Amino acid sequence: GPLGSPEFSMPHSSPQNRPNYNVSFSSMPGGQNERGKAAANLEGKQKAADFEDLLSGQGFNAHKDKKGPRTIAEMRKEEMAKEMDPEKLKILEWIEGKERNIRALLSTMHTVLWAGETKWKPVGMADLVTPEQVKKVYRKAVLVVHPDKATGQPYEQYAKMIFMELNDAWSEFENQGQKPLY
Repeated sequence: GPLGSPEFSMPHSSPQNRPNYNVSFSSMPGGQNERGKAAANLEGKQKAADFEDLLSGQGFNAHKDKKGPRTIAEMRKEEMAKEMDPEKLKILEWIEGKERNIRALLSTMHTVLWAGETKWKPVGMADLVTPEQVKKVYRKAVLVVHPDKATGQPYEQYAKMIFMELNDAWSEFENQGQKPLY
């Protein structure tokens, strides 16, 4: 100091304002702008703290979500609890069986469809030894759950469950399927 030239001259005081995060790179300010014609905004999201106390010991057993993995599946975790109908429960057992073997998921999906679909022709486990057999049927398997046939229909929740799963392992089938699978 007596001759040098320290950077921070002040001893320990420099109230900062409110530095922003960054420029408008890729983030909206708050909700979409063009909401509707009625630009008369006024209401506001209040404290919806009236929907979280339900996780207060879902059971007298012992389980608490805390430090753990972080997959995008932790979100859909609600869709599964959106309707634990005793018919959908069968699906939860089907996916946990092998959500990494698309060849079987589309060849075993018939054991978990809704009562009514009679056009599905079960795939003989022997008729999936090549990708042309899978990719060719993966197209029809998707037709079985095309939204139009699952619009507001009693099994409308089933489509979203099997529609995404079929497309979930398919992403892995490209990496896991393009390899000796037999």
